[PDB]
Amino acid sequence: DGVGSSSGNWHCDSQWLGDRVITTSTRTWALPTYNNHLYKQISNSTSGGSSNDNAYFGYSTPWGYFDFNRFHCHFSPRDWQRLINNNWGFRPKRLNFKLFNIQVKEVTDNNGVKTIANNLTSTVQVFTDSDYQLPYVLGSAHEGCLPPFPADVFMIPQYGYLTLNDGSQAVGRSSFYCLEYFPSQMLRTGNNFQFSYEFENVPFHSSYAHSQSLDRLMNPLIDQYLYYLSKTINGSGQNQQTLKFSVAGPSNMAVQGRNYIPGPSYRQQRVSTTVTQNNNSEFAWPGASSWALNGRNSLMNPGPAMASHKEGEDRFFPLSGSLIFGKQGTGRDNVDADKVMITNEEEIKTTNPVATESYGQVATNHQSAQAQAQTGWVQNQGILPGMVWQDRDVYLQGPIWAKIPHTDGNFHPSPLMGGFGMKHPPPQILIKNTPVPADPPTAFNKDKLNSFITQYSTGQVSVEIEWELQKENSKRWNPEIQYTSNYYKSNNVEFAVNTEGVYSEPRPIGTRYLTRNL
Amino acid sequence: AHSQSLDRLMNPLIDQYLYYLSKTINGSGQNQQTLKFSVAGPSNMAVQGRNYIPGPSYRQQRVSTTVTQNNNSEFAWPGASSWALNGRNSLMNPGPAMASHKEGEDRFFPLSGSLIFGKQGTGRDNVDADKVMITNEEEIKTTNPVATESYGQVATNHQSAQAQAQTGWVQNQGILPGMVWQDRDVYLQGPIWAKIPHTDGNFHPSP
Amino acid sequence: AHSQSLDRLMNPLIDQYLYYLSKTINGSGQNQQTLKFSVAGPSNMAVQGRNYIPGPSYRQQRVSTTVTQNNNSEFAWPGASSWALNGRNSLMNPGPAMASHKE
Amino acid sequence: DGVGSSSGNWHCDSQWLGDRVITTSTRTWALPTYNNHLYKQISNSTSGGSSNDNAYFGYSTPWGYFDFNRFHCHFSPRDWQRLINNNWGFRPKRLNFKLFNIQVKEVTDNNGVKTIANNLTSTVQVFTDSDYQLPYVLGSAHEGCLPPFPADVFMIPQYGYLTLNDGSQAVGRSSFYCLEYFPSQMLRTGNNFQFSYEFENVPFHSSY
Amino acid sequence: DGVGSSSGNWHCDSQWLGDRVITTSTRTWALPTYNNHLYKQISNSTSGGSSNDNAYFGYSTPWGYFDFNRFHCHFSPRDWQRLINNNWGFRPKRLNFKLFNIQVKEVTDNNGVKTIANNLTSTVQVFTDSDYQLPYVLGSAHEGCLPPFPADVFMIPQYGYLTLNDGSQAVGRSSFYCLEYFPSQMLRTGNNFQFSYEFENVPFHSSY
Repeated sequence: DGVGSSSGNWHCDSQWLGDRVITTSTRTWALPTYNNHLYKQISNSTSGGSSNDNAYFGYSTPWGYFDFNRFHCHFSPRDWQRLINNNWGFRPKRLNFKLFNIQVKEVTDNNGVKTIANNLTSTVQVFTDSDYQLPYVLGSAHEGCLPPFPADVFMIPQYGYLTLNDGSQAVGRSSFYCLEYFPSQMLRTGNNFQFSYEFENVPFHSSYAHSQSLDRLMNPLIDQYLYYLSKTINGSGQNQQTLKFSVAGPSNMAVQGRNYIPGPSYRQQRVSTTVTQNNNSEFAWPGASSWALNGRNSLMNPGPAMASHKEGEDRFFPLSGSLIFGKQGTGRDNVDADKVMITNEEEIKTTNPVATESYGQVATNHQSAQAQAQTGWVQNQGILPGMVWQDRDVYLQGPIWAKIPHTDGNFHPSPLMGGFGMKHPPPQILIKNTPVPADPPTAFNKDKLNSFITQYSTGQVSVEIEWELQKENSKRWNPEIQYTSNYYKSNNVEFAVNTEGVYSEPRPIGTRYLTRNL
Repeated sequence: AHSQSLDRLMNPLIDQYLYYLSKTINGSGQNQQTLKFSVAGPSNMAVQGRNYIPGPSYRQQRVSTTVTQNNNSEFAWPGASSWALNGRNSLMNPGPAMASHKEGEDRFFPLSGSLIFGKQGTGRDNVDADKVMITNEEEIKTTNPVATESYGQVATNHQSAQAQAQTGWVQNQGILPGMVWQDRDVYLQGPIWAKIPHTDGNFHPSP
Repeated sequence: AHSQSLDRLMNPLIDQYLYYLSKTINGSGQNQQTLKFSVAGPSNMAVQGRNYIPGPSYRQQRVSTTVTQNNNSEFAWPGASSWALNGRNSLMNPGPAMASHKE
Repeated sequence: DGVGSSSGNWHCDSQWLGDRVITTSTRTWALPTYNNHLYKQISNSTSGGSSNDNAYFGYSTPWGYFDFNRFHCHFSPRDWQRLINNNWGFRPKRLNFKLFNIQVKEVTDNNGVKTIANNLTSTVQVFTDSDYQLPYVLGSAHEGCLPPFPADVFMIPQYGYLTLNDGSQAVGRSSFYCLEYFPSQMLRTGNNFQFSYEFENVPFHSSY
Repeated sequence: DGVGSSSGNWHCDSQWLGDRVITTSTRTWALPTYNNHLYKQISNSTSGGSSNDNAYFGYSTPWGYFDFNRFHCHFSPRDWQRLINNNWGFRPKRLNFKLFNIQVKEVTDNNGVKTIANNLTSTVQVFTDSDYQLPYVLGSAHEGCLPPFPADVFMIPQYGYLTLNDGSQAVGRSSFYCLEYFPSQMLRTGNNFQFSYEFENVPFHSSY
């Protein structure tokens, strides 16, 4: 309530209860003044003329949103280990966002060297997007989330949305949202801000790799009465055409009545990490699989949850069907293969089909006396009755939520990049420094002022997401697979800082390590 | 068994206002290309606005109980329809509920898309056709598609002034919005229940 | 009518950590086959991780109101898209909700 | 109540009810010191000799008035669309003027480059003209109203009235109002000011 | 509770009772920012290659621990004389740690000569290690304890632990503790921190 006190206590503990884990977090933000307090618009021609596919018309507001979407914002790697090695699933229940210890510094470059003088009276304003009236930018896997290692300082991102476009031009129904319009709360040097949100009833996330291949769901000792056609040419004669049935049994496990069939598929190109086997010709974009909307092709990235590779072929991976995180200290453009982290989806090869394999043959013509039966592969297969499948994994570096588009008809709105799909995700938290004009002229001027005091702000942030957590009771006898840290000498402990002090996450941690039978 | 074929859900006395494209070449001239619409009605019941469409499909080979018509070459396994999981092909047996045969063709049946029970005192391996019981699914030919017939054509290219419109058949068709279908029959010799696999996402888990 | 194209649901200022395969032939050599990833970002909006994908489809013939561009040959019934039930073809009319034309 | 707190929350929402629309607004002002704190008089000869028609005798007080007369101060264009497309008429009923988060900076040009150092103790004073004793300058379509787009900063106008004149000279009944005379309220770095006004029973404006 | 007040009174008396001696103490600390707020690791090769015996792998956290382990922190030599000349033994029962009058200065070397300008809004954070989850570095006879003569100013030490090692390399079970993880309490210019601890039933120390 005053400039000589703190508005909150740094809180960063991670409690554990019988079936709920509360994971508080806190980082030190530093928000500059974006776009010099102007609502510029951005188009592809403005940012350099590009192809029709990479066309976008949108505005770049001066506000910055607080991003705490990625998992590693909340879960320290040990806590993530405790959550993946011991639980069949988890889901978030509520959060408690706090923002305190606001400092508003003023940077003056009037002298030769800038001096960061404090500014007690200046105000920085925040507001939740409680009704989701603005476009949603979280959940689209945008960098700038809360940094993983608490002892570092992160810069607040910048909030710029996109609307309808026609090339570089805007259709007249391209609504332009103004952020000053929303009722914002102004915060001084000693104020603080807090809102409590309750998560929607999102279903439990799967955290178990199935230990029973779907096409092996049956016991191998008793043969079902469902016969099956076995022979059609009972020999080699010119006119030998009979119909010999036979009982389907464990001797021939493949062809036999199965209640359920594997999930949907969308064929993806086969690209191998061993650079020798890949085709010499360039096939990054031209060979990939894309869906066309409004006449502009856009890459799948990553499509419905599928299996990265069949058993025993680790070197492969779908071209654009797997999340590919970047290692610490990795460049932006044209980074070699070894400096980028590829996530394989071999945990759900049991149920879902193989991402780089045709779903299966379907007979086209008629097995007539004059035309041989013909089978054409199914490259893509929409969902069918009786079809079961498992959604994509979430990784410690992966996202949590994503706002389901507010459309009439959607099917299984689990976001494709992995996570939880909610109609009302946790709202955005937009923050901007209230502009303070420097020295207006002593004569009137019917014009908006264009000389502001160069300033920024800094403080803390706190997020307390409480996760529901479903314990496991399985009668697996042999030791179930669990995630562990290799006990081999190395120059650096994994998930810990090196000599320079940069926090490096060496590998992505999927949350499918336990087992649960079909 | 539904007593009203899905593509005949409409009364045959009143024609709906939904027009439909009827003629494109209004004659035989080299450069005669017009667009003549016409009202869809009971005179032409086929092409007319329909709210709902028949259920999913997975094309199955056409094998006939009359042993003469079947192809001489062996096609039991190589010609059948299978789904690949973990790199090992496995026969469908019997796939989503479909219609064993169109009206009037009882001798046919999908190769591996119908429960085939065994009669009393039937051997295990290489049993002739007459000693094994085949279940036909002609009870749901109204709603579900025909198991041994392509779901339907879909236009691929553009009906341009230089390229003729082309239609390629749909061998397999995942479910679409507005699609209705009927599940498989249960028989006195058939099963009752089946444990739904404990996976995150399944659709209509009727075994 | 939705004012946000589904393939443009993301903000154009921050690039997601989801990489994507970018180059396979890193030049023009006979035996040059590498795997160069790159970060997906607003510079290349198309190929990038998207949670949701557009709805179902059933390809329909392209017929133009300008009578000149349409094919000379008759294609009203023979070229249309129909679903077969009980062995009798019947026209779609109008099929699942789709977009009549691109922008 | 202190220099380490805010005197108000930025409020700019525009609610809608069954038959009343409440249109709050907010902008960031920046008021300099006019006329070096002197009550100069202005005449046409002072501002360059002109014709008889363009003759005026008046004083240019150092005070600045808050102008929120133009419509676009309150109604965002979408809100104006909702009000013209759906209503036969409208009339204002009451307002609630607030003024908060006062900062009083001090600009010193003693150095070569001016440095805007903060000034905690300085006071800026406001007062409503509740009895309309001063000449009325709003409502004559003068620029300087609240700017339309909220995210910009506007400069407070300057208050200078006009009285009776004869050419460039003043008839002896040309009353000279002094603004120090009115009971003003002084505001420090952490104070705030607020007055609630009720509109007269003005008839409905035609919107058809 | 404000920047214009003190958060505690300098207390340094040493009372004496029938059979309990209470020895309060107080010194003026001065804590810099260590390792530029980074969690570097340190190995013998990093600090110059040495023999196998002098091998160590550990991290040098930016936190500083308060050390009051040595006796002369508490007992003035006269008090120590009164305690050794008259008592067969002693043992500690409880302590009451206080930390007040926090000042957070900002050193700027932008000019040629550094100027130590005060910084009212900055925060310095403390927390007790109540559950002993971190490695224990006190009690190993490390310098930097509270200085003996009260009228001097001591610099807070730096907290860096050691874990398992193999030469200069770390076995995979070499847990790396991060100090941001513990629930810390943030203190402004006018706040203060205090925790009361009770000593275990340690047996009487021989003094004979």
